[PDB]
Amino acid sequence: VAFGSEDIENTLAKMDDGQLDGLAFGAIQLDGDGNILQYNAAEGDITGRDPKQVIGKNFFKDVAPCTDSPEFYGKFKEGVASGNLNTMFEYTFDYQMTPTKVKVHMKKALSYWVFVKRV
Ligand SMILES: *C(=O)/C=C/c1ccc(O)cc1
Repeated sequence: VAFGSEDIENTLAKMDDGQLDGLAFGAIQLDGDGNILQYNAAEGDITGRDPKQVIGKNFFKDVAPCTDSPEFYGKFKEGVASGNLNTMFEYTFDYQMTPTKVKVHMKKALSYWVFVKRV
């Protein structure tokens, strides 16, 4: 599955942990409050977070404070509310990691996905 695929949520709906860990891009699944449900190996490779220990933490409050902004969190919340989350933008991740430019794709699951790749 490619980053930004039109039907990416269909493909990932079928996937187990190892399968998610085999993706070419970082993949995070959040509930509507931003708590982390899933977090793959590729994401940990970008961020330095241990995927096994971030599960259950709040993405916006505790893991990724730099994403607590209108440009990221605000877009998440709008898409949770509208029921149509499917949005793509550039961002920089810089909390407890080397500042790293990424592309982000947020999309509602068949739970909400946050997909990340380096740029
Ligand atoms: C800004 O603080 C971003 C941090 C971050 C982004 C994504 C991750 O998976 C974890 C940390």
